[PDB]
Amino acid sequence: GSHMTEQPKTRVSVRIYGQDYTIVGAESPAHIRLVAAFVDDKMHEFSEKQPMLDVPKLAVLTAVQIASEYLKLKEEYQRLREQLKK
Amino acid sequence: GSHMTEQPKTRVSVRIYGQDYTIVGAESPAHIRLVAAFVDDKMHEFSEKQPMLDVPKLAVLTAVQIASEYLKLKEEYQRLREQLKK
Repeated sequence: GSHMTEQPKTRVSVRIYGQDYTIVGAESPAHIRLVAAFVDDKMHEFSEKQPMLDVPKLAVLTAVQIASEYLKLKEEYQRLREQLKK
Repeated sequence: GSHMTEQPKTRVSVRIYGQDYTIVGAESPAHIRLVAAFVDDKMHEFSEKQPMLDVPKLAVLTAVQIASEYLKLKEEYQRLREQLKK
Protein backbone atom coordinates (compact mmCIF):
# COMPACT_ATOMS: atom_id res chain seq x y z
CA GLY A 1 0.00 0.00 0.00
CA SER A 2 1.04 3.57 -0.70
CA HIS A 3 0.26 6.86 1.07
CA MET A 4 -0.90 10.29 -0.10
CA THR A 5 0.85 13.51 0.91
CA GLU A 6 -2.30 15.31 2.04
CA GLN A 7 -3.46 16.81 5.33
CA PRO A 8 -7.27 17.12 5.62
CA LYS A 9 -9.39 18.57 8.44
CA THR A 10 -8.15 16.94 11.64
CA ARG A 11 -10.53 16.00 14.45
CA VAL A 12 -9.95 16.12 18.19
CA SER A 13 -11.58 14.70 21.31
CA VAL A 14 -12.38 17.30 23.97
CA ARG A 15 -14.24 17.28 27.27
CA ILE A 16 -17.24 19.56 27.78
CA TYR A 17 -19.52 19.49 30.84
CA GLY A 18 -17.83 16.24 31.84
CA GLN A 19 -18.59 14.46 28.57
CA ASP A 20 -16.08 13.69 25.80
CA TYR A 21 -16.76 14.76 22.20
CA THR A 22 -14.80 14.36 18.97
CA ILE A 23 -15.35 17.23 16.54
CA VAL A 24 -13.42 18.86 13.71
CA GLY A 25 -10.85 21.38 14.90
CA ALA A 26 -8.84 22.36 11.83
CA GLU A 27 -6.57 24.79 13.69
CA SER A 28 -3.64 25.06 16.13
CA PRO A 29 -3.49 22.30 18.81
CA ALA A 30 -3.52 25.02 21.46
CA HIS A 31 -6.54 26.73 19.90
CA ILE A 32 -8.80 23.69 19.98
CA ARG A 33 -7.99 23.45 23.70
CA LEU A 34 -9.62 26.79 24.51
CA VAL A 35 -12.62 26.01 22.28
CA ALA A 36 -14.00 23.44 24.72
CA ALA A 37 -13.17 25.58 27.76
CA PHE A 38 -15.07 28.51 26.25
CA VAL A 39 -18.25 26.46 25.90
CA ASP A 40 -17.79 24.70 29.24
CA ASP A 41 -17.28 27.99 31.08
CA LYS A 42 -20.23 29.57 29.29
CA MET A 43 -22.46 26.65 30.25
CA HIS A 44 -21.24 26.84 33.84
CA GLU A 45 -22.10 30.55 34.13
CA PHE A 46 -25.63 29.82 32.89
CA SER A 47 -26.08 26.64 34.94
CA GLU A 48 -26.02 28.75 38.10
CA LYS A 49 -28.69 31.04 36.65
CA GLN A 50 -31.00 28.13 35.82
CA PRO A 51 -32.86 29.58 32.79
CA MET A 52 -35.23 26.70 32.01
CA LEU A 53 -33.85 24.36 34.70
CA ASP A 54 -32.82 21.58 32.31
CA VAL A 55 -29.64 20.09 30.80
CA PRO A 56 -30.56 20.23 27.04
CA LYS A 57 -31.99 23.72 27.54
CA LEU A 58 -28.61 24.75 28.94
CA ALA A 59 -26.33 23.61 26.13
CA VAL A 60 -28.60 24.97 23.40
CA LEU A 61 -28.72 28.35 25.15
CA THR A 62 -24.96 28.74 25.00
CA ALA A 63 -24.86 27.50 21.40
CA VAL A 64 -27.14 30.26 20.15
CA GLN A 65 -25.38 32.94 22.21
CA ILE A 66 -21.92 31.88 21.04
CA ALA A 67 -23.10 32.13 17.44
CA SER A 68 -24.62 35.60 17.86
CA GLU A 69 -21.65 37.08 19.74
CA TYR A 70 -19.35 35.85 16.97
CA LEU A 71 -21.60 36.73 14.02
CA LYS A 72 -21.22 40.42 14.88
CA LEU A 73 -17.44 39.96 14.69
CA LYS A 74 -17.28 38.38 11.24
CA GLU A 75 -19.84 40.96 10.10
CA GLU A 76 -17.47 43.81 10.98
CA TYR A 77 -14.79 42.26 8.79
CA GLN A 78 -17.18 42.30 5.83
CA ARG A 79 -18.21 45.91 6.44
CA LEU A 80 -14.67 47.09 7.11
CA ARG A 81 -13.21 45.59 3.94
CA GLU A 82 -16.09 46.86 1.81
CA GLN A 83 -15.44 50.38 3.08
CA LEU A 84 -11.78 50.00 2.17
CA LYS A 85 -12.79 49.10 -1.37
CA LYS A 86 -14.80 52.31 -1.59
CA GLY B 1 -41.70 60.24 35.35
CA SER B 2 -38.50 60.35 33.33
CA HIS B 3 -36.99 58.60 30.31
CA MET B 4 -33.29 58.21 29.62
CA THR B 5 -32.30 58.39 25.96
CA GLU B 6 -30.24 55.20 25.81
CA GLN B 7 -30.13 52.08 23.65
CA PRO B 8 -28.69 48.99 25.40
CA LYS B 9 -28.38 45.48 23.96
CA THR B 10 -31.87 44.26 23.09
CA ARG B 11 -32.99 40.66 23.57
CA VAL B 12 -34.87 38.43 21.14
CA SER B 13 -37.06 35.34 21.48
CA VAL B 14 -36.72 32.57 18.89
CA ARG B 15 -37.76 28.94 18.42
CA ILE B 16 -34.72 26.68 18.58
CA TYR B 17 -35.25 22.93 18.07
CA GLY B 18 -38.92 23.48 18.88
CA GLN B 19 -38.55 25.43 22.12
CA ASP B 20 -38.64 29.19 22.62
CA TYR B 21 -35.55 30.92 23.98
CA THR B 22 -34.79 34.57 24.70
CA ILE B 23 -31.18 35.64 24.22
CA VAL B 24 -29.19 38.79 23.52
CA GLY B 25 -29.37 39.95 19.91
CA ALA B 26 -28.68 43.61 19.23
CA GLU B 27 -27.26 43.02 15.75
CA SER B 28 -30.24 43.34 13.39
CA PRO B 29 -33.84 42.02 13.00
CA ALA B 30 -32.99 39.93 9.94
CA HIS B 31 -29.58 38.79 11.21
CA ILE B 32 -30.98 37.51 14.53
CA ARG B 33 -33.46 35.36 12.58
CA LEU B 34 -30.75 33.25 10.96
CA VAL B 35 -28.96 32.82 14.30
CA ALA B 36 -31.62 30.44 15.61
CA ALA B 37 -31.89 28.74 12.24
CA PHE B 38 -28.12 28.19 12.24
CA VAL B 39 -28.26 26.16 15.45
CA ASP B 40 -31.59 24.55 14.58
CA ASP B 41 -30.27 23.43 11.19
CA LYS B 42 -26.92 22.21 12.52
CA MET B 43 -28.66 20.32 15.34
CA HIS B 44 -31.18 18.78 12.96
CA GLU B 45 -28.46 17.61 10.57
CA PHE B 46 -26.62 15.98 13.47
CA SER B 47 -29.82 14.41 14.85
CA GLU B 48 -29.72 11.86 12.02
CA LYS B 49 -26.06 11.00 12.70
CA GLN B 50 -26.86 9.99 16.29
CA PRO B 51 -23.32 10.59 17.67
CA MET B 52 -24.29 10.32 21.34
CA LEU B 53 -27.94 9.29 20.88
CA ASP B 54 -28.98 12.06 23.26
CA VAL B 55 -30.50 15.54 22.95
CA PRO B 56 -28.42 17.42 25.64
CA LYS B 57 -25.22 15.94 24.23
CA LEU B 58 -26.31 16.97 20.74
CA ALA B 59 -26.97 20.59 21.72
CA VAL B 60 -23.49 21.01 23.20
CA LEU B 61 -21.96 19.08 20.30
CA THR B 62 -23.12 21.69 17.81
CA ALA B 63 -22.15 24.49 20.20
CA VAL B 64 -18.47 23.55 20.22
CA GLN B 65 -18.61 22.91 16.47
CA ILE B 66 -20.00 26.38 15.72
CA ALA B 67 -17.34 27.94 17.95
CA SER B 68 -14.54 26.04 16.20
CA GLU B 69 -15.54 27.18 12.69
CA TYR B 70 -16.05 30.78 13.85
CA LEU B 71 -13.05 31.16 16.19
CA LYS B 72 -10.58 30.53 13.36
CA LEU B 73 -12.43 33.20 11.36
CA LYS B 74 -11.90 36.00 13.89
CA GLU B 75 -8.30 34.83 14.14
CA GLU B 76 -7.60 35.08 10.41
CA TYR B 77 -9.17 38.53 10.58
CA GLN B 78 -6.61 39.64 13.15
CA ARG B 79 -3.73 38.08 11.20
CA LEU B 80 -4.34 39.84 7.88
CA ARG B 81 -5.02 43.09 9.74
CA GLU B 82 -1.78 42.91 11.72
CA GLN B 83 0.27 42.27 8.57
CA LEU B 84 -1.34 45.38 7.08
CA LYS B 85 0.20 47.37 9.90
CA LYS B 86 3.76 46.30 9.11
